[PDB]
Order: sequence, then C-alpha cells, then structure tokens
Amino acid sequence: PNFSGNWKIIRSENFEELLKVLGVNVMLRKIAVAAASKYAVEIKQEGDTFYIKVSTTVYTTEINFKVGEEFEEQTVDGRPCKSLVKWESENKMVCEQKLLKGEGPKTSWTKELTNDGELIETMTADDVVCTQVFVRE
Ligand SMILES: *C\C=C(C)/C=C/C=C(C)/C=C/C1=C(C)CCCC1(C)C
Repeated sequence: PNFSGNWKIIRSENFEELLKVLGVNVMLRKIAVAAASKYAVEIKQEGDTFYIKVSTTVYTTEINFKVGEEFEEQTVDGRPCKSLVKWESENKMVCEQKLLKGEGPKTSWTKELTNDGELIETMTADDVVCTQVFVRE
C-alpha cells in the first residue's frame, strides 16, 4: 500500500488516559489533548522507507525509518527510546519501543491504512491504547 499523504485528524480517543499512564499531570494532559485536535501527519513512503512529519500548532518533529531497521526516537511524553517497525499485515505496521535509559511503561505505536481511505494510528502504554483517525487533506 501507499501511506503517502497529508493526513488530518478527525477523531482521537483515550489520549488523556495514555498520558496519565505516562505520568503527565492533569493540567498538562488537558492542554495536550487540545493540541492533539490540531494533530497532522505528513507521510512520504518509498518502498519500506518512511519519512514522517508530525505536527501540532506550535511543535513539529520528523520520524524517518526503514522497516526492520532499528532507529532512535522518543515516546510521546519525550523519553528517548530505541524503536523497530515491522509489518503485521499488508496495510498495518507495528513499532516496539525500549527506553534508552531508566525504566517505565511498555510503549508502542501502530499505523494502519483502511480500505475506506482512513489512516488509523494507535499509541500504547501498558494496558492503555489511544486511537487516532485521520483522512487525507
Ligand atoms: C505515525 C508515527 C509516529 C512515530 C508518530 C508519532 C507521533 C507523535 C510523537 C506525536 C505526538 C503528538 C501528539 C499525539 C498530539 C499533538 C502533539 C504531538 C504532535 C507532539
């Protein structure tokens, strides 16, 4: 499949509960939820290589990886981690993360292209799954 596109968020669920697991205090959780309503994802896919730019109104970052090749990024709350992405099916990829220093909750993310043209992203911390849904601009 082709994940390439400028993706705009239409739905976001359980993001506050995810940040709670990660230790973010309540006021910052509420503002982070508000920031997620301007969450946009720009993807350029070339084969198994992905160039991803994620952004909100005041913050943007780039995540570049090749499936099956370890890279370094951060968890959603900003802890550095080592990451590895694998395919789970034709249209879905899964990323397992391991903290680079210290310990913490078990975190991961997934990306899936649906047959209706939506992009579904999930982020997981231990038992809590946050789900975000996007459509192409
Ligand atoms: C789609 C693949 C990856 C690795 C996406 C990572 C996304 C983030 C780290 C995004 C974090 C944000 C959220 C969820 C809400 C708005 C503010 C951020 C863009 C920092």
